[PDB]
Amino acid sequence: CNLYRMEDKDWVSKWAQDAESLINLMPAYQMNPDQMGPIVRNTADGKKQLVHARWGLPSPIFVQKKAAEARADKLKAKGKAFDINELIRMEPDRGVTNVRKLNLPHWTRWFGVEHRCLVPVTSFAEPDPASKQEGGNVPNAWFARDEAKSLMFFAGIHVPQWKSVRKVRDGLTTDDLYGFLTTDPNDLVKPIHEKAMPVLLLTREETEIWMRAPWDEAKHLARPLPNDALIILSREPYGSSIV
Repeated sequence: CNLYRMEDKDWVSKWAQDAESLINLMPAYQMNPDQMGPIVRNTADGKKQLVHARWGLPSPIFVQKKAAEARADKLKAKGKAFDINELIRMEPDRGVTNVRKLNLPHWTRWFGVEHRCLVPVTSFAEPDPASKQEGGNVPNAWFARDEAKSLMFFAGIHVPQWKSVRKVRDGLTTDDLYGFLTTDPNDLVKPIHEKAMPVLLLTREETEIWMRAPWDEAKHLARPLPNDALIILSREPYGSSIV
């Protein structure tokens, strides 16, 4: 998914009490690509930290170079000298919100325990084009554990202090990045969104496995939730926000 919400006001105490908190946790969150969202990440020090990170992992090195080359072509044809290396270096990187191919070379370097993180979520959205009207944008279907929107966790992967050009106007920056795994949609999600659904952790034992177990073990919790795990809490229009 590329849109979700986090509305649990009291969770830190029971889910991340042993985590080093150093941020001002907002009461509610409506996350969109490249925005700052709350996450509990592991540290190379073997510790945990509750911080804010930019939603969007680094793009594959070839996906980026392809953009730099395409730019170089409209520069050469335009009659302008350029540096292929400097182009790639400055090439904007929107970020990758979801990691679907676990065997993709690009992702293999960030599967160690030090790059694991828990992404708190109370409800997430999925495009619902089967409900869009003629003169209107694609609406969404919101999914949750229950009507009370019980807290859940996305299986996250973070990359601390990554230097790149997130937004052309801001230039080169060093940001903490994060993202989470996606998988095949189950019988509840597929009818609405056939592309995929997010990997969700419902219990503590599951969160511990993800935050402590070696990849060869943790990668296995990357599977769709049972068919009755979730609920369709609502169908809201494009743009609907809780904040």
